[PDB]
Amino acid sequence: GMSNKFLGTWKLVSSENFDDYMKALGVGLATRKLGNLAKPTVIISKKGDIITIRTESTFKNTEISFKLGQEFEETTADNRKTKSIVTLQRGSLNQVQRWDGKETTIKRKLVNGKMVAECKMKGVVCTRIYEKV
Ligand SMILES: CCCCCCCCCCCCCCCC(=O)O
Repeated sequence: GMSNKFLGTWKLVSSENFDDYMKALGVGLATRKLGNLAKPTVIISKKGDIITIRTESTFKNTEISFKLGQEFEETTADNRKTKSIVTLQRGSLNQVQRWDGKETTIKRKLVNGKMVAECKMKGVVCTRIYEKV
C-alpha cells in the first residue's frame, strides 16, 4: 500500500504555475489571489485501509478520506463537486477528479524526502514542493 513515509505533516515551501492551473480549473480572480498567497499544511494519516488527506490554510481547509481504488465524492477547495479516485503507481499517490466532462490529476510523490505534488489540467501543469515538518 501507500508508503508510511507519506504519513505526517507537510508544509508548502514552493509553488510553480499554480495561477495558470487555477485558471484552467475556472477559478475566479479574487479566489486565485488568495490561493496564490496560501501556504498550506497537508496532514496525511491512515486508519486501517482508510487514508485521510487534510489540507489546512488560513483561506481554506479541506479533508478527504478514501480507500485506494475506490471512487468517492469530493468537494474541492474551490468547491467543485467531483467524482474522485486515488490509486498508487510506482509508489506515487495519484488522485483524479472528474466533473462536468472535465478531469484533473494531482500526483503526490516522495522525492529525496520531500513531497512533490504535480497537478495537471488541460495540459497546464503545476508543481508544489512540501517539506516534512
Ligand atoms: C487549499 C489551497 C489554497 C486554496 C486555493 C483555492 C483554489 C484552488 C483549489 C484547487 C486546487 C488545489 C490543488 C492542491 C494540490 C496540493 O495538495 O498541493
